[PDB]
Amino acid sequence: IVGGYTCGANTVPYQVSLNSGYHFCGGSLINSQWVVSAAHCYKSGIQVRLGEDNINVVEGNEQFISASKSIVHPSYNSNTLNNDIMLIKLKSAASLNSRVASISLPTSCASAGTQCLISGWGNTKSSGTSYPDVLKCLKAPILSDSSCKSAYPGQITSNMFCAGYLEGGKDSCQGDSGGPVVCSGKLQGIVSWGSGCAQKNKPGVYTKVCNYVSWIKQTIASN
Ligand SMILES: NC(=[NH2+])c1cc2c(I)cccc2s1
Ligand SMILES: [Ca+2]
Repeated sequence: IVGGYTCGANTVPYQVSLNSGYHFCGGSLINSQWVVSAAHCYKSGIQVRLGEDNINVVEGNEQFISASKSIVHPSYNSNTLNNDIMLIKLKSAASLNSRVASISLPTSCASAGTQCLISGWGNTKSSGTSYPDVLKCLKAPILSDSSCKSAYPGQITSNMFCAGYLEGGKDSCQGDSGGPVVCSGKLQGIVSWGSGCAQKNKPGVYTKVCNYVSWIKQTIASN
């Protein structure tokens, strides 16, 4: 996250870190046994870490659970990143408490202008590499599809939306992939892609979760 701030330990209780020997993507806990993240974060051998704040230090509120299975969306296209969402089932059901909570799925899509909260342990420099050990947060509004489409002509589908600042400066970045974009208490997006980080006229692009709620609900009830 570039131009964001330290969240504070366990203030984003639904945030997850996917680890395959190191942190590689973020994710969201939607219920005791399931996590949603980005399909481009797909890896075999994932361990989900809940109640994290500093990922290099065991502070006492963590739960490390291995995934029993991963389901990438049936129509995910790794070339355009269209339908960049994946569900991960845990081997054991997590113990929810004040530091580990699930986020709710949306009932409808959000409007351009709605302010959202984006969080993750990704890179914090636009030009450079600086990886934080504590969670970073960023408040950013959803942008209109027109400004999203003009920034990225022929690359935006109806399953993607942009959020951020066209002037640059604040944005999600690599290492944040799979993480949550929560607006009004609902998980509305997943960190998917962008052209560099915090660049001017290059906002972040997020998976539009409101379009996958039936697929998520149907898939988790059958697995
Ligand atoms: N501009 C952005 N918000 C992003 C940039 C990236 C990059 I570069 C890699 C992976 C994910 C993301 S999100
Ligand atoms: Ca830790």
